[PDB]
Amino acid sequence: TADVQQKLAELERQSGGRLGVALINTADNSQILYRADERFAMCSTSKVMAAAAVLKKSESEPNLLNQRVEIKKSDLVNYNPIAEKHVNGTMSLAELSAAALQYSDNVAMNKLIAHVGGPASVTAFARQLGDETFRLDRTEPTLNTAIPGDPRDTTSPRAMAQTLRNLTLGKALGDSQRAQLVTWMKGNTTGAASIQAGLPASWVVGDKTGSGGYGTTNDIAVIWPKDRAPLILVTYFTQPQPKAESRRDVLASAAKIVTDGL
Ligand SMILES: [Cl-]
Repeated sequence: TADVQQKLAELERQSGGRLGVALINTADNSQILYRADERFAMCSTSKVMAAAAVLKKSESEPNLLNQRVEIKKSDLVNYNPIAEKHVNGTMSLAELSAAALQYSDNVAMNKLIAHVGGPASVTAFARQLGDETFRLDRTEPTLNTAIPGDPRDTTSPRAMAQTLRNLTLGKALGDSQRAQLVTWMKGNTTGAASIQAGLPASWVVGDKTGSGGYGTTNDIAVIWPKDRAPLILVTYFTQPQPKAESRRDVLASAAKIVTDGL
């Protein structure tokens, strides 16, 4: 509706930043879009693509998720909540995937990136899926700079919604792999203040947040409303000031606006 568009515009104005929304409603194959073709820095929302690349690789290397990866002091970056516990030991690729997806661990992301061949390989995987918008240019932590006008490490809300739909509800991944992705995302610990905060308590959510420079605050989610077909929602947000603070509440408000009435 022009109603929903007006509400999103007013939220954006009040926030002072730039808001991007894409909702796919699988009940009726409809969408709600707001700046959905503009680019936004993905920040840690890109961890979904990296984990999915490893899951895809595992379809042809069935013991891949059990492969051990050394964690060293030299691997530590800016945010290592899980990896810091494993320094001087190994983690499996499954553990790294879970740590990336559920704790936003940046070492874990770097190991997933490295495993599959680097940012250009993650990007090539996206292309193979039919996502011609996504670009992963850098590793952690530099992929979070989120400078306005910089296309590095960006995607659009429309592209990311379509890709997340494919990964979680479609056929990008084999059934075992898809189920594993969904279970990981449903176990996320970082998203309660973001999309989830704008949805009824009873709804089931798998999500991946991101945050970075310029107050960039993101979330991408698969949502199972009570007795309804699932939704896919991307809410990307970024601000004019380099040191702007996080605005998870804007994501919650956008989620509430676009799901009101469902
Ligand atoms: Cl509620």
